[PDB]
Amino acid sequence: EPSDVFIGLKIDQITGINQKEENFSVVGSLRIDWRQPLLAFEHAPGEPKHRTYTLATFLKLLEEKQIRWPAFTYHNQQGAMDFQNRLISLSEDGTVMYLERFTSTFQAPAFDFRLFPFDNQLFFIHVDSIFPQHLFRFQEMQGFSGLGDQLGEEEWIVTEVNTHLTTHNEFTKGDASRFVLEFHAERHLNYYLMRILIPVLLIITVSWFTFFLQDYTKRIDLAGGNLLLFIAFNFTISSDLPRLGYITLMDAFLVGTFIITALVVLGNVWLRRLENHGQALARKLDIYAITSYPLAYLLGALTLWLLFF
Amino acid sequence: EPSDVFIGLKIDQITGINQKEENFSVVGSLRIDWRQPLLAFEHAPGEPKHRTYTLATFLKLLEEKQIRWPAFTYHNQQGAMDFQNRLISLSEDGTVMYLERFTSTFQAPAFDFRLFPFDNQLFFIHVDSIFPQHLFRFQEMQGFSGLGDQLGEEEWIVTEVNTHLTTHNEFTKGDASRFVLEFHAERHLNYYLMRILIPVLLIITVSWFTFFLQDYTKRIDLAGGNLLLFIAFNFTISSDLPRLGYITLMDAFLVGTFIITALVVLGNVWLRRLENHGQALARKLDIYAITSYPLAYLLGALTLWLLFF
Amino acid sequence: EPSDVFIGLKIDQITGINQKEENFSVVGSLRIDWRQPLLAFEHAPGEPKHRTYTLATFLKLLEEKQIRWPAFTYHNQQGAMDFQNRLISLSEDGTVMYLERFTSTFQAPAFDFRLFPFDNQLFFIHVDSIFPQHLFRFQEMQGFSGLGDQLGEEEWIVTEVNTHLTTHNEFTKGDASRFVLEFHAERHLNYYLMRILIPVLLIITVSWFTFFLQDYTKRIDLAGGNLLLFIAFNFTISSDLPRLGYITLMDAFLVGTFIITALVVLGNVWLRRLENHGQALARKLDIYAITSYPLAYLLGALTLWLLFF
Amino acid sequence: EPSDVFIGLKIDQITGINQKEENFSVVGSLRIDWRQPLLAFEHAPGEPKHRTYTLATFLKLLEEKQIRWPAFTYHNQQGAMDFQNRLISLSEDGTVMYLERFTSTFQAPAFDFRLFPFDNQLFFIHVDSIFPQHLFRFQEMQGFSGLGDQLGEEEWIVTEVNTHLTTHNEFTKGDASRFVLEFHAERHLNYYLMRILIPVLLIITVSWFTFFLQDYTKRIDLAGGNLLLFIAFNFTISSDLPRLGYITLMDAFLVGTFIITALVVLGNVWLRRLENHGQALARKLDIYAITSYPLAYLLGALTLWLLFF
Amino acid sequence: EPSDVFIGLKIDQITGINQKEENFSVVGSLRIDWRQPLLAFEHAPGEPKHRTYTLATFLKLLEEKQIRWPAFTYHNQQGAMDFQNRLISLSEDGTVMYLERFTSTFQAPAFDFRLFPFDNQLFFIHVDSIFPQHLFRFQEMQGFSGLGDQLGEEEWIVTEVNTHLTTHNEFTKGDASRFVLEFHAERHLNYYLMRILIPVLLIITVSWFTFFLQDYTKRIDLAGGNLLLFIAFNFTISSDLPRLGYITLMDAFLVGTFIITALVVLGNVWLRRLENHGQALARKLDIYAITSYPLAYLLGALTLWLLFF
Ligand SMILES: CCCCCCCCCO[C@@H]1O[C@H](CO)[C@@H](O)[C@H](O)[C@H]1O
Ligand SMILES: CCCCCCCCCO[C@@H]1O[C@H](CO)[C@@H](O)[C@H](O)[C@H]1O
Ligand SMILES: CCCCCCCCCO[C@@H]1O[C@H](CO)[C@@H](O)[C@H](O)[C@H]1O
Ligand SMILES: CCCCCCCCCO[C@@H]1O[C@H](CO)[C@@H](O)[C@H](O)[C@H]1O
Ligand SMILES: CCCCCCCCCO[C@@H]1O[C@H](CO)[C@@H](O)[C@H](O)[C@H]1O
Repeated sequence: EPSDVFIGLKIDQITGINQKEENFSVVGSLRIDWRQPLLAFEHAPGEPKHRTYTLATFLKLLEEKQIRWPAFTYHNQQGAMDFQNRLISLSEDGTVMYLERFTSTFQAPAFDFRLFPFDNQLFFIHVDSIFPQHLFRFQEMQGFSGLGDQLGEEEWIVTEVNTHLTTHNEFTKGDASRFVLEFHAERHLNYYLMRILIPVLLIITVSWFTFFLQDYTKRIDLAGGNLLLFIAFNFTISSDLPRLGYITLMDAFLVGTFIITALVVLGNVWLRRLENHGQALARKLDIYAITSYPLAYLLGALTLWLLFF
Repeated sequence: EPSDVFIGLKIDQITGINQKEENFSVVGSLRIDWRQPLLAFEHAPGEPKHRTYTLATFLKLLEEKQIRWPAFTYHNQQGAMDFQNRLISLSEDGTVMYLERFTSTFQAPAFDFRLFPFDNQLFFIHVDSIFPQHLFRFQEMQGFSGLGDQLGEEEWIVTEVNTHLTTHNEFTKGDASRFVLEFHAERHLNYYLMRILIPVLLIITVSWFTFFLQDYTKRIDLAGGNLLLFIAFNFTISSDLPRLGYITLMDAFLVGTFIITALVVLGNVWLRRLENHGQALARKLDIYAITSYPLAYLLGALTLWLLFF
Repeated sequence: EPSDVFIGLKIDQITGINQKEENFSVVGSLRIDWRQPLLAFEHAPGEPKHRTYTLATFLKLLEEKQIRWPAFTYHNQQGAMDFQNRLISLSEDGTVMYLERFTSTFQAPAFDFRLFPFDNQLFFIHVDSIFPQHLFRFQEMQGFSGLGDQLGEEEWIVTEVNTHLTTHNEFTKGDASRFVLEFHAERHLNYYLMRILIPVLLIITVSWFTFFLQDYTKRIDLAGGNLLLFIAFNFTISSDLPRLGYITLMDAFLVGTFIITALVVLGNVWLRRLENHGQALARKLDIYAITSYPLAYLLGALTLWLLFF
Repeated sequence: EPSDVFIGLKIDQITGINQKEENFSVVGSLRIDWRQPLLAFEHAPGEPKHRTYTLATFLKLLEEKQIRWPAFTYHNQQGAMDFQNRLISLSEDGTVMYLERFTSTFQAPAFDFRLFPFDNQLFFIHVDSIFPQHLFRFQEMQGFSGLGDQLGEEEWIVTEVNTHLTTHNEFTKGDASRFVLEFHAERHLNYYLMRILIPVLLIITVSWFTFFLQDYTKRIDLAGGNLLLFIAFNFTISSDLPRLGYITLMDAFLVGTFIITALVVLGNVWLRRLENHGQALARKLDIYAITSYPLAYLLGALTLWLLFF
Repeated sequence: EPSDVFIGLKIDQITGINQKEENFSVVGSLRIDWRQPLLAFEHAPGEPKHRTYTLATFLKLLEEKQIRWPAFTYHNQQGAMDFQNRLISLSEDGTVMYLERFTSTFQAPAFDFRLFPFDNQLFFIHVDSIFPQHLFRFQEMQGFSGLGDQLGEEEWIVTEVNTHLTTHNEFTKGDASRFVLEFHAERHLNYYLMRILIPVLLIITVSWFTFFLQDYTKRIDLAGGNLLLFIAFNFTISSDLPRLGYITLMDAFLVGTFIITALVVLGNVWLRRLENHGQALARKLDIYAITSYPLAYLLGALTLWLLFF
C-alpha cells in the first residue's frame, strides 16, 4: 500500500520578482510529516521519546534500515537553494517530522506582459515526488501552507494564495504526486504613473502651450525633439521587460506617441507649405494647427483603449 | 523542565544597506552558552577539563548520546550565510560554549521611505528557537550583544541598539523563544545636498538670472529645457528606491518642480500673448514675469513643507 | 566486454541565453540506466527488491566492492553546476538507476552572428565518458531525452531537438563515448522591430518631411544631428553582442545609415554652394535635394540586401 | 603555560580595491608553526618523519587526542573565503606546519576620502586568536609575511608594508592575541588627470575663447550649458565614492566650478543690463566681461587650495 | 630520492578575458601521473588490476598508508575553482592517474595596455608543488597539455601556446617545482574600427563639409559640440580599461582630438577677430580656415604615429 507524505510549504519572504528574467525569489519553510512504522523504536525510562537528527545522519540511518524515503524535487527551482535548517524529529511511533528552511529562485513561466503595467501574474512552487503514487502519496499538511505576513515586496501586491495536489509523469511511466503552492500578484502603478505617465503627459501638454506663440518653425523643432524623447522613453521601458515576441499595452502606447508626433511634424510642415502657397489665411490655418494637436492625441488614446479594452 | 539557552549576537560590520532590495548585510558573531548535564564528563588528573569540538563532530556526539540541541533559525536571513567559525567548547560540567562567525544578508521589512531622504529606519536580526518554550528558553547572554566600533557604514549613522526576547509560533502551536537585536539608523544628507538639492537650486536660480535679459522666447525655451532636466533627475532618484506603491518626500519635491516649470512655460506663453494683444505695457508685463518665477517656487516649497510637516 | 550505459538528458528550463558571453543556462535532469551484475543482491521475503541510495554512500559501496562506475563529464559545462537531486535506485538484478537534477551554464561555441538579428543558432550539451569504449559504451536511453514544455524562454524559439552518440579522445588514445543533446533556436524579431527598425525609420522619414520647408541650413543641421543619433544606436547594438572580429548584418545596416547621412550633409552643402555660385535655379536645385534623400536610402537598402542575400 | 603560535601572512595578489564598498580583495597564504608535544610520534626505520594531513582528518585527530588547536578568525574578513589549500605537516617532534591559501574580501574601515584623489589609504588584515593569551600567544613567523611581487593592482601603488602583534578582547574578558598585516597605498592620478581635470579645463578654456567674439547672449548660453556639463561631471564623480557624510577635495572642486559658472551667468546678465541702460562704453564693459572669467576661476582655485592645504 | 610527478594541463574553453580586472577565465582539465610503489597492491585472478577512487577516499587511503601526496597550488588562481571531476585510477604498480576538470579565473598580471587596441598579451597558468624538489619533481606529461579547438573566444585570437617547467620558492627555502602553461593572444580590431574609429572620423569629416557654407559662428558652435562628443568618447574608452597609471595609444588619440578641436575653436575665433579688424580679405581668410582644419588633424595623426611607432 502507498504511505501518505504530508507536504506543507510556507513562503516567509519574497526577496524579489525579476520580470526581465521571469523568475521570483523566496525564503521558505518546507514541512513534512511521514509515518514509517519501520522507524519506530523502544525507549528506556528517562531516554527521550523523540530522537532529533541532522538530515545527513537520518538518511544514513534510512540506508542502514534499508528504508526508502519520499525523495522529492522542487520542479520549477532555478540555481542554488541556500539552506538554513534541515532537521528531522523521529517519534517512538515512527513519525518523521522534517523542516527545510531555504532561500531559492523559482521559474515564473506564467508571465503575460500583454496588459503591462496593468497586469496580474501567477507565481507557483511545484514540489514533486520522485517515486510514483503506488509507493508514496502527497497529502496536504493542514494549517501550515501559505504566505507570511512580512513578505517584504513593495511593487507587487499578493491578491490570493492556493494549495492543491496533482499528478506528474517526469521520471516515471505511472502518475507521481505533485504539491502546488500558487499565488497571484498585481502591480503597484505608482512608479509608472510618476516616472512614465506624468512626464509623457507633461511633455505633450507644455509642448502644446507653445502653439499659442504662433511660430511654425518652432513647432516643427519642438515636435522633432519630442519624438526623440519618446524614442528615449521607449528604451527606458524595453529595459524592464524581456525581449518579448509580442506587443505590450506599454509598447502600443509608445508607438502611438511616435505616430502622433510623426503626424504633428507632417501636419505643421504641410500647414507651413500652405502659408507659403497663398494674413487672415495665415491666422485661419493657425486654428487648424492648434486644434489638430489635442485631437490627434485624443484620437490615439481612443484607439489603444479600444484595441486593449 | 526547560533548559536556559544564552543567546548573544554582536554585529562587527555593516557591509552595506541595500535600500532598493530592502535588506542589509552584516559580519556578526553569535555566541551561545547552554548547560546540558547529560554532556558532562569525568577526566583524569592532567587530562583537559575543556573539550574543543568542530560543530560537525559535536552534533555527531549529541546524536550518539541521544541529546536534543537548541536548533535555531535566523528568521529574517536571506540567501547564503558564509561562515568563518563554528566552534564548541564543552566543560566537564556540560556547559556548551558556541561561537558562530558569519557574513549574511537580512531582510529589512521595516523600510518606510515616506520622508526620504530625511528618514530614520529600523533594522533587526531575529534568532528563533525551532523547539518551543517547554523544552528550551532563550535568555540574554549578558555583556556581549550589540554593534561593534568599526561597522564601516558611511551613509548611515546608527542612533541606538536594543536587545529583547519574545515568542514566535512559526513551526509549533505552543510559543517558542525569539532573540531580537534591533538598531535604528538615520541618513547622512551630504550626498543629497551635493548631488540633488544644490544642482536643482542652481538650475532654478541661474535660469532666473536670464529673465533680466528681457527675451520672452528665450525664457520659454529655458523653462522647457529645465522641465526635461527635472524629468532626468526624476529617473536618477527612482533608481535609488524600490518601485514603491506610495509617494516619497523626494517624489513630491520633483513633481513640484515639474508643476512649477509647466506653469512657468504657461505663464510666459500667456504674457507673450498679452504683449501681442495690445512699450510701457511691455515693460510693465515684464515685472510680472520676473517676479512670478521666484514666487511660484517659493509657493511650491511652502506647499510640500506643509503637506509633509 | 564493454557495459552499456544508458544516457538520457532532458532540459526542463532555459533560464537564459547570454549572447554577449556565448553561453546558455538550463535546468535539466540526467538519467542513467546501467546493469552491473556484481552489484546484484539477494533479499529475504519482506526486505525490499530495490535499494535506494544517496550518491555519496552508493559511490562508497562501489569503492568497497572494487567496482568502476561510468565516470562522465559535461564537456561544454561552465562554472558551477548547482545540484537538486543525485539519487540511485539499485535493483536485485544490479540495474543502477541514476537521476541527476541540476542548474548549469554551458558553452555555446556555435554562435554565428553574421545574419543577426535574422540568425538561427545551434546549442548543445556534451556528456562524455571518461573511460574508453572498450570498458563503457553510451547508449540512448529511449523515451526521456529532449526539451520540456515550459522552457520559459521569450526571445528565442526552439526550431528542433536532436540526440546522437559520437566518439571523443579527450583523456584517452582510444575512442570514448559522447552523448549529444542538440537544439536549434531562432530569434523573435519583435524587440528589434519596435526598438531599432521603427525608431531609425521614423527619424529618417520625419527628417525628410522638413525638406519641404525649403531651408538648406536647417537640413544640414538636421542630417548632422541624425548622424549623432545613429552613432548612439551603434553603441546600443554593440552592447548586445561580443566584440566580434566580423561584420554583422546589423553592423552593415548602421554603417549604411552613417554613409548615407554623411552624403546627405555633403550633398546639401554642395547644393547650397551651387545656389551661392549662380530663383528658378533655386527652386530647380531644391527638387534634387528633396528627391536625393529617398533615393540615397533606397540605394543603400539595395546595397546591403544584395551584400547579405 | 601558553604555547607560541607562529603566524605568517603573505598577500600574493590584490584582486582589487573597491572604494565604493570600502573593502579590498586579496589572494593570500597563511602559514602557522605550532609545537604541540602531545602530537609527537615515534617512527620505524623507513616510515616517514613527517606526517601529511588534510585539515579535516588532522582536526579529527586532535579531537581524538583531546587536544585544543589555536582556533583563529580573520577579524576584518567579509563574505566567503574561497580556499585553495589547507594542508598540515606534522613532524616527529609535534611541530604542526599549516598552510592556508585563500581568496577573500576584507573590510577597509580606514578609508579617508577627505583629500581624494590625492589620498593615501591604510589597508590591513586582522588575524585573531579565539582563545586568550594564557592558552596561546601569537608570535611573528619570521621571513614569510608581507606582499608579493605580482600584486596586479594598477590604480593603487603600495608605499609600505608592516607586521605587528596586539591584543583584542572580542570573545574573552582577558586579552587575546591578534596578528596585523598593514599596508599603505596611494593613488595613480593619471585617470583623474585624463578623464576629469583635462576635460573640465578644456571646457573652461575653449569657452573663454568665444568671449573674443563679442556676443553677450552667446556667452550667457555658453555658461548655462557649461553649468549642466559640470552637474553631469558631479554625478560621474559621485559614482566612484560611497555616499559620504563629509566633503571631498573633488566635491569642493566641482561645487567651485558651479559657483563660478553661476556668477559668470550673473555677471554677463548684469553687463548686458548695463549696456542696455546707457559704443566706447560697450567696448569698455566688454573688457570687464573678458577679464572677469579668468580671474573668477583663478580666485576659486586659490580658495580650495587654501581650504584644503 | 625525488619522485617524478607528470603534470598535464589543457584549456578547453576561454569563458572570457576581463581586461578591466586583468584576469581571464577558463574551463580546463588537469592530468597527473605519479608512480608511488608504496600504493602498489596484490590482486587475485579475476579481481581488478585498476582501482577507481573518488579523491576524498583516495586521500583518506594515503593518510592511512602514511604516504605524502604531491600537494600542488594554481599559483595565479583567483576566487572559487568550480570542479566537475576529481577522479583517481590506481594501478597494481602504484601508478596514480588523476584528472581534475574545473572552471576558474586566473590573474593576468602581464597586461600591457601601452599599444591598446593594437596590443598583444601574455596569459599563463602556474601549477606549483607545495613540497620542494628533493621530495617531488614536476615533469611534462607528454601529448596532453595545450589549448582546445572550441575555446569560444571571439575578441581575442591565440597566436601561440607553450609549456615549460621552472622553480619557485613560495613556501620553502629550497627550490620547488612549477609547471607553466603560457599563451599569447592579440585583439580583433573590428569592434574598435566600427564603434570608435569610423564614428570619430565621420564626425571630423562631415564637420569639415560645413566649412564650405562660409558661416564663422556656425563653425565655432560645431567645433565646440565636437569637443563635447570626444569628451564623451573619452569616457566610453576609459570604461574598457583599468584606471592605469600610464598613457594608452587610445588615450593619446583622444587627447589628440581634444587638442586639435580646442585649436580649431581658437583659430576660428582668431580668424573672425581678423575679419572684424580690417570682402576679398574675408574670402582670403576663409581659405585658411578651410585648409587649417585638415592640416591640423593630419599633423596630429603624424604626431601620435611617430610618438608610438
Ligand atoms: C521639451 C518640451 C518643452 C516644451 C516647451 C517649449 C520650450 C523649449 C523646450 O526645449 C526644447 O525642446 C525641444 C524638444 O525636446 C528640443 O528639440 C530643443 O532643442 C529644446 O531647446
Ligand atoms: C539650463 C540651466 C542653465 C540656465 C542658464 C541660461 C543659459 C542657457 C543654458 O542652456 C539651456 O539649456 C536648456 C536645457 O537643455 C535648454 O532648453 C535651453 O534652450 C538652453 O538655453
Ligand atoms: C530629430 C529628427 C526630427 C525631425 C523633425 C525636425 C525638427 C527638428 C528636430 O530636432 C533636431 O534634433 C537633432 C538632435 O541631434 C539636432 O542636431 C538638430 O539640430 C535638431 O533640429
Ligand atoms: C560647450 C563647450 C565648448 C565651447 C566652445 C564654443 C562653441 C559652442 C559649443 O556649443 C555649446 O554646447 C552647449 C551644450 O550643453 C550648449 O548649451 C551651448 O549653448 C553651446 O554654445
Ligand atoms: C555633429 C557633426 C555633424 C556635422 C554636420 C553639421 C550639421 C549640424 C549637426 O548638429 C551639431 O551638433 C553639434 C554637437 O552637439 C553642435 O555643437 C552643433 O552646433 C550642431 O549644429
